[PDB]
Amino acid sequence: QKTLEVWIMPNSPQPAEDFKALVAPFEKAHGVEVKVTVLDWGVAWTKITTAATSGVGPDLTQLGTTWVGAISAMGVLEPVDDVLEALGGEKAYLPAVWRTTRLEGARQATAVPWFSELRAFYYRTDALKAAGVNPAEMFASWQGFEAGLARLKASSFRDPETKAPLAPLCTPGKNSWDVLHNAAPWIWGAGGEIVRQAGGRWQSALNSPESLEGLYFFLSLAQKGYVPAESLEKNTAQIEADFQAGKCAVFASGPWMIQRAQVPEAKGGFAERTAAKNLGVAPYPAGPKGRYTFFGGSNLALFNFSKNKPLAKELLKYLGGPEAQVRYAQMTGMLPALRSAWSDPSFQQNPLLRTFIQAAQFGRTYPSLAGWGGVENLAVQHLGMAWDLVAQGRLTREALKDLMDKASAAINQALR
Amino acid sequence: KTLEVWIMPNSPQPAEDFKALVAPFEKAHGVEVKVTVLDWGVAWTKITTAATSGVGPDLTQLGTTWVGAISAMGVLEPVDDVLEALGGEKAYLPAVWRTTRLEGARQATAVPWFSELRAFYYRTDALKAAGVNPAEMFASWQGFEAGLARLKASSFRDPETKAPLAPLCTPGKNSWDVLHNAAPWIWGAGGEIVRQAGGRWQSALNSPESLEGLYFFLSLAQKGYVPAESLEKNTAQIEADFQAGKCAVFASGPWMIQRAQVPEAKGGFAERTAAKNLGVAPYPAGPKGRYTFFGGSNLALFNFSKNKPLAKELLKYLGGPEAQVRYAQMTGMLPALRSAWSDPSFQQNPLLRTFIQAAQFGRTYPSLAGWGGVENLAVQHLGMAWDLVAQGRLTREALKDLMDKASAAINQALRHHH
Ligand SMILES: OC[C@H]1O[C@@H](O[C@@H]2[C@@H](O)[C@H](O)[C@@H](CO)O[C@H]2O)[C@H](O)[C@@H](O)[C@@H]1O
Ligand SMILES: OC[C@H]1O[C@@H](O[C@@H]2[C@@H](O)[C@H](O)[C@@H](CO)O[C@H]2O)[C@H](O)[C@@H](O)[C@@H]1O
Ligand SMILES: [Cl-]
Ligand SMILES: [Cl-]
Ligand SMILES: [Cl-]
Ligand SMILES: [Cl-]
Repeated sequence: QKTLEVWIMPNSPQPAEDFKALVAPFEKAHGVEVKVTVLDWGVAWTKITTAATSGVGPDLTQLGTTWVGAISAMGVLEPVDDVLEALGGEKAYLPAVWRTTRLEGARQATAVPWFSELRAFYYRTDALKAAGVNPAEMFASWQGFEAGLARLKASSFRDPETKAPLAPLCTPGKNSWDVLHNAAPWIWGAGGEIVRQAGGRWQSALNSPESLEGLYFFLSLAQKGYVPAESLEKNTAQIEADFQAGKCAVFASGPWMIQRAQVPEAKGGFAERTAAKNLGVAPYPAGPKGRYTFFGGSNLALFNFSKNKPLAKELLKYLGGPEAQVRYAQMTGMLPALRSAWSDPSFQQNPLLRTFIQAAQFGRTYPSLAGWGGVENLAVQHLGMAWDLVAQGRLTREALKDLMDKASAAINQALR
Repeated sequence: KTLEVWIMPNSPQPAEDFKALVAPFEKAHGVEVKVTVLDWGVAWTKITTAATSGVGPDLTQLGTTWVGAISAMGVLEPVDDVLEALGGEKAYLPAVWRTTRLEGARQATAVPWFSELRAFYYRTDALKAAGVNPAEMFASWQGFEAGLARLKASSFRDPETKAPLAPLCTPGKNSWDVLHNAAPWIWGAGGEIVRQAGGRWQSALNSPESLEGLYFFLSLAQKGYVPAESLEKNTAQIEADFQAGKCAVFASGPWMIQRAQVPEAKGGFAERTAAKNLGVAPYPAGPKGRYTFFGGSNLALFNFSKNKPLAKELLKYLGGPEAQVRYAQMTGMLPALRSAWSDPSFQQNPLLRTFIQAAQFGRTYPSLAGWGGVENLAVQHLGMAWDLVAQGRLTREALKDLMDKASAAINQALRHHH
């Protein structure tokens, strides 16, 4: 009785049940049972690295694209060049999705692209209308973005449900990997980066002039009262919930919210809510050095201590392939990792998703480095402490620089 | 034909386990109970939005500390009939009974479902390698400090990680437990979260005794017993770090005993060294008393439900002996119904006996109208108090200043909504 075990993060409103629906046609063809376990994003790094060093865990795990090099360099993943060749090799993926299949500079791929995800701004159509904000100008530039938040702060608009005003902007300040992913575009927009390569060695560029200019611009949005104090102690899920509840006019997120907007509360969505009926999407605004957003998603890896590798490689080919690529993106509201799958009507004929599709031009990835998991832990801890400077009214350019100096020294040790 | 219930993640497979629990009720009455799972972090947001919007489930799980707050919004159906039918006041601990209502309210608006109290998990291997007598470490603040100090100085390394253990991990950010973990130290020094200054309830977090207890707790991080990284983490992540063998001691509820029995593939940690080297001990006595957090979750019926008689049948079922025993087995929680603690499955589990025989020290928050806003503000402000230690800025006067601001904020929340 052939059995496979898969670890996933919560990609859909009913994560286990949807994934069971996705693999149902593969279970039927092979007479295999695919058992699924769901790990919260917060604990996923801990549980996946523990499986890696202990030698016990699933056949397959979901991996964030930014983690693939890091888990690969622990030497615990199976080569999957065979699976990727069978899915159509380098040509079948965006160059950026292809780079997340391997540790940077490795002979062999160690992960199969599963779904893509990039970031854009959800806004309340009713709130921006009542505030006199033209979205096309609010989302064009840093100048316009600040100008829209300031109109939204001063607006008399109140939510038809809460009978309370809306925070112009909510973003997470603690615990989530997004504390890093929400800062990345502001950093890139000012011409900076998280890391840079000098003499073949990567190092922190979080304390570079350009990185500090973008981070400072982002944090100073909270300084001016556009992000409420309470938001800076919250994690991604809580900010999502506050947008859904109609407490926030604007927030950065992935294409999945479009799907949740169509599905009732009882099935893990917010179709009942005022926000679901007053939903707009806009790209990140251009910085001084132009337009960028975070491009990520999740791949699938096979642990090299798996006992079911030929069968697990069949599951990878199936999950990586057109039918399952379309189906899971429909269930999750993600984009397919397989580029050919973007032409399916559920993505092309989806108006809010169109913004996410167009935003792929300006999408940017972290290099796929060995220490990258420790970089995200240190960046999240130290960016958390940078939001604290605003909550304490201690935000200065020199206090940010000091903070990022400490982060950079730590990130330089982690990168080796 | 159908009922909708919102639950939090009470068991390793929340939806699937709850469906197995109600299967006998679905079959007896020819109805479908649809279940939705809300994370603890978002539960207050989603439940208050359903309340003020007037659309939502028939039944929702509520934390015991939320029942007054949701009740005061006027959206919950009276359930005196269901509680009478389950035995009346006599069938429940008087502390569980106080969580069925807003403080001083005519009617019950919630049905006790399951109880939860906090004790210390410890690594038996780690305290043995450190020369720590657990009965001494967990008896008093002095012994607690002296055990953490032997744990810091111990050369013991985890068989899996081959790295030391942090003597203590406690969550510093964005979970309700930032409050529930601080409360016993506050209580132990003779302080409290709130006090009534003649009718009007108010923050007592800035009282001399509350500041003494909180300072004792915070100063454990100051001395290096809590690693700085732990102070930016939430409950889920500290749980995960204990399971992964990174912490010698952590405060939590009885559910971890159950997770220690269940393999990784089903949402537990039975394969981990921590599961095989697991000890339990109550909170230590402070100068003024021995206390721990007593909470749990009740079930409420929204008054805008269209299926009230049927949903009252589900409450009688879930509140009654059969279901009370079964769901406590599935979750590793304790039954809310007093009579269910007797069941031999509960007096046969050594670690669970330590939680059970600790209940005498369980204490509850008063069941107040604005208690939801109090938890948000206490978590935010106590978060910022952990920050003072991580940034090396914790002094008597910096804590006082900080808790003065916490108290002002909490006083606004206790009189009106956020
Ligand atoms: O840094 C880890 C990975 O983060 C993923 O983004 C998820 C986001 O999709 C999700 O909504 C929140 C909820 O907490 O977790 C974030 O971490 C990215 O897709 C990956 O590229 C990245 O590797
Ligand atoms: O503060 C609101 C409610 O919190 C519940 O405790 C849960 C705990 O049981 C769970 O393991 C963690 C996961 O983060 O969240 C805590 O908040 C209490 O049991 C309730 O009494 C309380 O009302
Ligand atoms: Cl590129
Ligand atoms: Cl970068
Ligand atoms: Cl489940
Ligand atoms: Cl109290």
